[PDB]
Amino acid sequence: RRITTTIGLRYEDAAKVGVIVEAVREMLKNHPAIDQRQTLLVYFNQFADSSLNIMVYCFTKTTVWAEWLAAQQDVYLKIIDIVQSHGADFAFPSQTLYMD
Amino acid sequence: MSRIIKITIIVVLVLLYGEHFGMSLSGLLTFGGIGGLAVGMAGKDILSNFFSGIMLYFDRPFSIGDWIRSPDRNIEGTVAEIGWRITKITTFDNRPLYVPNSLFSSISVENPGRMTNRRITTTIGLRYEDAAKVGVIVEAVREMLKNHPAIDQRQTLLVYFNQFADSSLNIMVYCFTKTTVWAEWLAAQQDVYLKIIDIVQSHGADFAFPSQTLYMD
Repeated sequence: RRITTTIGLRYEDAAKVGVIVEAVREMLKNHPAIDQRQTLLVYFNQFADSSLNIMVYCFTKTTVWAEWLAAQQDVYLKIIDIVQSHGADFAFPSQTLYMD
Repeated sequence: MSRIIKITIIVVLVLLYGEHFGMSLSGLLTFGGIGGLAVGMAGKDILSNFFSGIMLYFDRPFSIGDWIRSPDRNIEGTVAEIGWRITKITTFDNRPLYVPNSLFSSISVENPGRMTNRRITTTIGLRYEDAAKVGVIVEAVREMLKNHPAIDQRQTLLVYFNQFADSSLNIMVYCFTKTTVWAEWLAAQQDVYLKIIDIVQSHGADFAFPSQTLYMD
């Protein structure tokens, strides 16, 4: 079963992307539920409208629905902790407003 | 199934030997013609799949292990098996997909597994107030792309300001890498993007968010 997601950081977090990517990759290489013989990619690869996007792309050992969902939830929570511990944050849709 | 074969063989034998104890040639011709017309129109797709399987056996654009694609249908994945009726392809979420062979006789097939380079394309959107810097920024970016060891200098390399967007001035970036490996290409792209961010921010410009002008009552 495949786990794919996108981490959208703020444009003001551009100085942390590198280390954050490394951290996430390291976590995915130590998680017991992740199949280490399959594709495992964590890279900054997109300039979005409001965020810098980091792709996460991995596989789980199990094929059961509930176990895969639980592993995905655990990975997502760990990703949130990693992002917030480095001083970055997730980006909302953003706009620049010019007033009369 | 045995009964079906029984009835089919009885019909075929009656049609073939229907003269020694048989009857009207017009009637037998009409009966057999109706039956054969129905059978031929009904069995067209299976026979088409097998004919395309023979064609693939003799002239095949791909091989086992090739990543293939199509702009007409969804057949993306890596070829795992080529059969006489269907082709088995492993998708990128590790699922088997069974493509009927006749599709390969009517759609365009792309073979990314035989690519020579990986392409890096992106757009740098600067603020409209940065219009006085675009020029130098473009030059800077181009210079970096001509000194990066991961970039193929014998391929297309374009960096130009080419679009008035709604909220930004757009600069196209279009180049190729030497490697065709997935992870190495992604790492090179990440390095190039970080260098682009540094170049843009060191010249006093910035990336543009979607912008609006608001008039209040």
